[PDB]
Amino acid sequence: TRYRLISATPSPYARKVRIALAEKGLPFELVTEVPWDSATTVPRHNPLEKLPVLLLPAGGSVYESSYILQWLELKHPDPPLLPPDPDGVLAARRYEVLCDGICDAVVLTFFERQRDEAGRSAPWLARQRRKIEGGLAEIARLLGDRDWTVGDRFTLGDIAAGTVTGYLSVRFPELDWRARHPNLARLSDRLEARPSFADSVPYAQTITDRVV
Amino acid sequence: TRYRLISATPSPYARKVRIALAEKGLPFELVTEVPWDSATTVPRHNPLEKLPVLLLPAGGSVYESSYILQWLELKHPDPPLLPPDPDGVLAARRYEVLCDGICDAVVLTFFERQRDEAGRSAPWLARQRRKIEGGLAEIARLLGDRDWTVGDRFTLGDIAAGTVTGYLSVRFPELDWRARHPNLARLSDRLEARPSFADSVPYAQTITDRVV
Ligand SMILES: N[C@@H](CCC(=O)N[C@@H](CS(=O)(=O)O)C(=O)NCC(=O)O)C(=O)O
Ligand SMILES: N[C@@H](CCC(=O)N[C@@H](CS(=O)(=O)O)C(=O)NCC(=O)O)C(=O)O
Repeated sequence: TRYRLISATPSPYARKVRIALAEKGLPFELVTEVPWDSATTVPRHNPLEKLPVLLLPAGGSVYESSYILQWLELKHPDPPLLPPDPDGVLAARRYEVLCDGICDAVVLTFFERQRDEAGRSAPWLARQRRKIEGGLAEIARLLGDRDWTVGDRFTLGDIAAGTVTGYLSVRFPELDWRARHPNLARLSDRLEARPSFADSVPYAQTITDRVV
Repeated sequence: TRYRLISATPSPYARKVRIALAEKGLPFELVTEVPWDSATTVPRHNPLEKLPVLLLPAGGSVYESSYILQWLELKHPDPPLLPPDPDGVLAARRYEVLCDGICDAVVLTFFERQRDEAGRSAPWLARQRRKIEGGLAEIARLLGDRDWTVGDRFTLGDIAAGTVTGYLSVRFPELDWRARHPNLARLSDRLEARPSFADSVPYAQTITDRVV
């Protein structure tokens, strides 16, 4: 069994999936696209026209990163990325909710800042910034002084925490997350040494087409 | 056991939760707010500053509608809103992914249309519209000629399909979904007669504060 994954170089949503595939020992081909350019092939698979898209070997696709991760956990349960118990499942998923919500607000911010300056909405930017900073502070609070986000070993919660912090350094660089949250700095440094992370570090892509 | 739910009258995300609580026979108090006004209390509970927020009786909260639904399924498994088998779980969740993605694009459209006309982005509007119409067409395709979205009985898939269609009639009224997708029209008519739906129909709220 092998997969193909439509991905973009900065994409945190795709990074979660890339990390999960590697952690589960599932081979895959990375199919890099700019999903904001008219050349993207995402609409052929995802009615929502977003990546990541997991392309299945016998045909069809799975989209929406959190859903792809649930799909992978059911199809390939070993090694697990979630704890076996419901409380642990829910704890890991809460980190993922926060990661995703922060990332959504970062993307909305990025595209607001692509508008002509005169047309940028200060209240919309401020609204999204409260989500970014407040969501991040909550991830840091939940981690506290512990070695792992959930329990005693690597889980989805660590995928989420490491992904969002790595993404902020690319697409919300003004926020000194390492200084405000040294616990996240230390966790990030541990996680970024894992091969799954080291093979998926974000960088900024080039967007050519007009989006806004 | 009883809950309080911070909700807004049009909110499809909150509607899914309101339907689920009622279908599971879980009493709750509806706490209606406009989450776009400065009076909202959502930030006291959700770092992402969104509703729905499920307020727990002994303290704390759960946010993000899909996560709230997963939480409810674990805490209150009977009666179930998901099939017992993994294929059925994944099928129901795919409808929820589509519902949520359509709703996200509707909200972005609504707020773009609140901008001064000269500042509205035609390409951004067009991008979101492809998600709305294409996502809806996929829900209709998946339902096909069957009585229920998933298997032989009411599930989360029906919550998703009925919620998104009811919401489009309020916040994307130009789209004649009943005419293009008579299967969804018929399903909607069945679902809207259920007490859980009939007690949660969306209507437009008043937004006073500037959002964009
Ligand atoms: N909720 C989705 C979000 C995915 C998403 O927004 N992807 C972006 C790319 S990236 O920001 O991750 O770089 C996309 O394809 N956007 C295209 C669009 O929204 O039209 C998920 O979790 O997969
Ligand atoms: N993904 C969230 C979306 C929730 C959401 O966007 N809620 C809106 C209200 S509504 O559109 O449902 O009416 C909100 O609180 N928005 C406030 C904000 O984004 O600042 C979920 O599924 O709960």
